[PDB]
Amino acid sequence: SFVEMVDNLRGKSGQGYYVEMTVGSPPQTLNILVDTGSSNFAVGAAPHPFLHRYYQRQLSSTYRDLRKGVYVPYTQGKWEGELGTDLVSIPHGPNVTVRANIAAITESDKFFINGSNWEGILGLAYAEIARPDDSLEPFFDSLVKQTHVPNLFSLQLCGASVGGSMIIGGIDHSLYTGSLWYTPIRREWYYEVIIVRVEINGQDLKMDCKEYNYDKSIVDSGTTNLRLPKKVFEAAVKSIKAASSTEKFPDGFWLGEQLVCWQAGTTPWNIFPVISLYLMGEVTNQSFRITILPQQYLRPVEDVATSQDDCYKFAISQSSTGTVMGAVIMEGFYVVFDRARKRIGFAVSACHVHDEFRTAAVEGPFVTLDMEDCGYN
Ligand SMILES: CC(C)c1cccc(CNC[C@@H](O)[C@@H]2C[C@H](C)CCCCCCCCC(=O)N(C)[C@@H](C)C(=O)N2)c1
Repeated sequence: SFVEMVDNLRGKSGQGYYVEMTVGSPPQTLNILVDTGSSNFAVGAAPHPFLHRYYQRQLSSTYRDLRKGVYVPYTQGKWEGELGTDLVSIPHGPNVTVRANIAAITESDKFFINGSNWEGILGLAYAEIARPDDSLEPFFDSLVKQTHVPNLFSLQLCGASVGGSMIIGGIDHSLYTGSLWYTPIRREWYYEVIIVRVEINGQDLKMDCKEYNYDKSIVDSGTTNLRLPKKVFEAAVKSIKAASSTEKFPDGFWLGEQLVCWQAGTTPWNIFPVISLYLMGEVTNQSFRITILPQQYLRPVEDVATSQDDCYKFAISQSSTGTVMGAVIMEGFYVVFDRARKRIGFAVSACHVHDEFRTAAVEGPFVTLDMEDCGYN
């Protein structure tokens, strides 16, 4: 009965995707950000300027203090709080309740977003990257251990304000078209994968494939942009600039600072290239590719002034901690986090991104020799 979970996600562009949950007894309702790039389940538990509400431990008869502190420093943003446990349920999810670890956030810095509508975060990655250490069992692990929910979930993140689905315990076939293509989870900490080739408008970037995964490549719904290692970022930007060199953009645009606008409905999509990321496949010397359209990496932003022009931000940025296939990359694709079989699947989503003469795609099989050499050690 996955139909009950279809459309259970909501969000605002650049502010993540959240799902409704309840914690404690009696049930306290909170919207929680869905993040495959971390492994801690945490909720605001003290007043904060941007919080419409928060978790009140004193009002929960099932709350249990773990008498231990915790803090989590993300690439951007961080919080600290107190560990404990409580009963948790997902209204638009499995019909079960489970006792899970919960970090009550007491202090935070550039974490919560003004008027986002979510008050917590659900880290869906593995125990290896949980704070304070891997002995703090992540929410999904508790769920699978305490119930009969199968060990996998899928995410259908949709663009344009935004919505989507998190299917807990399986794959819902009505949410995608064509075939699902799988890439191995390299190691169970982040959802780490290996990129074996990159092309822009069909042109090979021709880099040592190790550069694509320096120092790792991950699938992260908690990160907005496609983030690339310095060397790859430079090559990609250089290529994208050349392709769109018939227009002029502030240098701040390419740094993800300044935004660019065009007369409503005149965005020159054709001048921006498609980006193909090839991922390691399931059989020997076999890979497959996912093609990204500019409608994905040119994130639409609300016109700070007069909403008369379509404005966008460059959603590709430089990284010093490996490639990050963030939300703009996942949008338009149905992504299966098959923990049980240590693989991540991709297929064209039912809510795929449109373009007049081009289309996002997941295509295979491709032959690719020596893919093992693409992983960084
Ligand atoms: C938690 C540990 C394991 C960790 C340390 C370092 C990197 C990572 C990789 N995943 C990062 C991810 O978990 C982390 C999650 C966010 C703070 C959650 C709150 C904001 C969500 C909506 C705005 C997103 C803007 C954005 O792209 N951010 C805010 C990137 C930059 C980022 O950081 N995201 C994990």
